Amino acid sequence: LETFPLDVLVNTAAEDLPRGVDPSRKENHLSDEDFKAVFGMTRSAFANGPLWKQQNLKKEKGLF
Repeated sequence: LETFPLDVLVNTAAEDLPRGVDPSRKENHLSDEDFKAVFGMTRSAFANGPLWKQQNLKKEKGLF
């Protein structure tokens, strides 16, 4: 998957978001390094928790 810097991904102007980002799964488009820095858990731990908690966390991070 295409990865992008955090500032690009937390840009909430939809028209600006690069085509290569799933707007509903922005966390998938952080590098592994940035995923750890932003969330502090494995991708699996995040993805396998309930969607509401995923969304709540992403709102805090600017990634919802």
